[PDB]
Amino acid sequence: SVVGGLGGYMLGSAMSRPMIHFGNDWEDRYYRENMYRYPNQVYYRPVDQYSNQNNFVHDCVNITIKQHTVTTTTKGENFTETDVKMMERVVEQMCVTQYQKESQAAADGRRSS
Repeated sequence: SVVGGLGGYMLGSAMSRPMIHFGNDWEDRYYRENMYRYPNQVYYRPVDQYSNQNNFVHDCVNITIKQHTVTTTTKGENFTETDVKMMERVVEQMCVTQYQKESQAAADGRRSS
């Protein structure tokens, strides 16, 4: 068992829903129709072995957007580029906070910070 079949990733716990405003008329309703479908939790690898938060977020969004995209079509969840491009944001806003929770016992000290 490795968080669902990953290269040594882990899973925190259920996050908040962000407030994403694409400025649109369809995207706002799109977002409001899948706000609870979207992955309330995000996968990550340990910030200890990162450089910046950037790469961490790159792959913490991306690995969520592979895992939650494949392992959810069991319920018929069929996230196209349209849902994926929302997840890129949704999971980013969550993942920023995620690093602020995992860095705590990892890179909270050891970022000279």
